[PDB]
Amino acid sequence: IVGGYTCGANTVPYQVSLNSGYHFCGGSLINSQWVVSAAHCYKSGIQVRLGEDNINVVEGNEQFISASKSIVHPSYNSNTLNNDIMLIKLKSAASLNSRVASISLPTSCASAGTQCLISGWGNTKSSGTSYPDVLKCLKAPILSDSSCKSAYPGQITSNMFCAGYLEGGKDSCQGDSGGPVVCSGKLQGIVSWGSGCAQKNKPGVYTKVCNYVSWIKQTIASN
Ligand SMILES: Cc1cc(Br)c([O-])c(-c2nc3cc(C(N)=[NH2+])ccc3[nH]2)c1
Ligand SMILES: [Ca+2]
Repeated sequence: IVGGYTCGANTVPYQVSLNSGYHFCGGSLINSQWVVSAAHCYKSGIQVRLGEDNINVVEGNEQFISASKSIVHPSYNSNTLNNDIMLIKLKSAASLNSRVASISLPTSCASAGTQCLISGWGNTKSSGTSYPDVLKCLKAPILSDSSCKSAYPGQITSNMFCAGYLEGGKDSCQGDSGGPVVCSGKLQGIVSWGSGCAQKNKPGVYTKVCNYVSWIKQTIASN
């Protein structure tokens, strides 16, 4: 997260860190046994770390559970990143409480101007890699579709939305992929891509979760 602030330990209880011997992506806990992340974060050998704040120190509240299966959306296209969503079932249910809790899925899509909270342990530099030890937060508004399409002509599908600042300086970045974009207490986006990080006129692009709610519910139901 570039231009963000330290969230404060366990202030984002649904945030998860996907770990394969190092933190590589974020994710959101939607129920005690399932996490939603981005399909481009897929890999085998994933350990889900819940209740985390400092990813390099065990401080208490952490729960490490291995993933039982990861279901990448069947229509995920790695060249366009259309349908960039993935579900991970945990080997055992997490214990929920106030430090580890699920986030609700939306009932409607959000409109441009809605302010959201994006969080993650991704890069905090737009020029260079500086990964933090504690969770960073950023408040960003969803942008209108014309500003999003004028920024990435021909690369935005109806399953994506832009959120951020066209003046640059504040944005999500590598390491934040798979993480949550929460607006009014609902998970509305998943950190997906962008050109560079916090660059002028190049906002972050997020998976539009309201378009996948029936899919998420049907898939969790049949698995
Ligand atoms: C080289 C590389 C590899 C991976 Br894997 C990424 O997810 C990314 C990446 N760039 C990103 C840029 C943004 C942004 N909001 N500007 C968000 C996620 C990103 N993820 C970059
Ligand atoms: Ca820790």
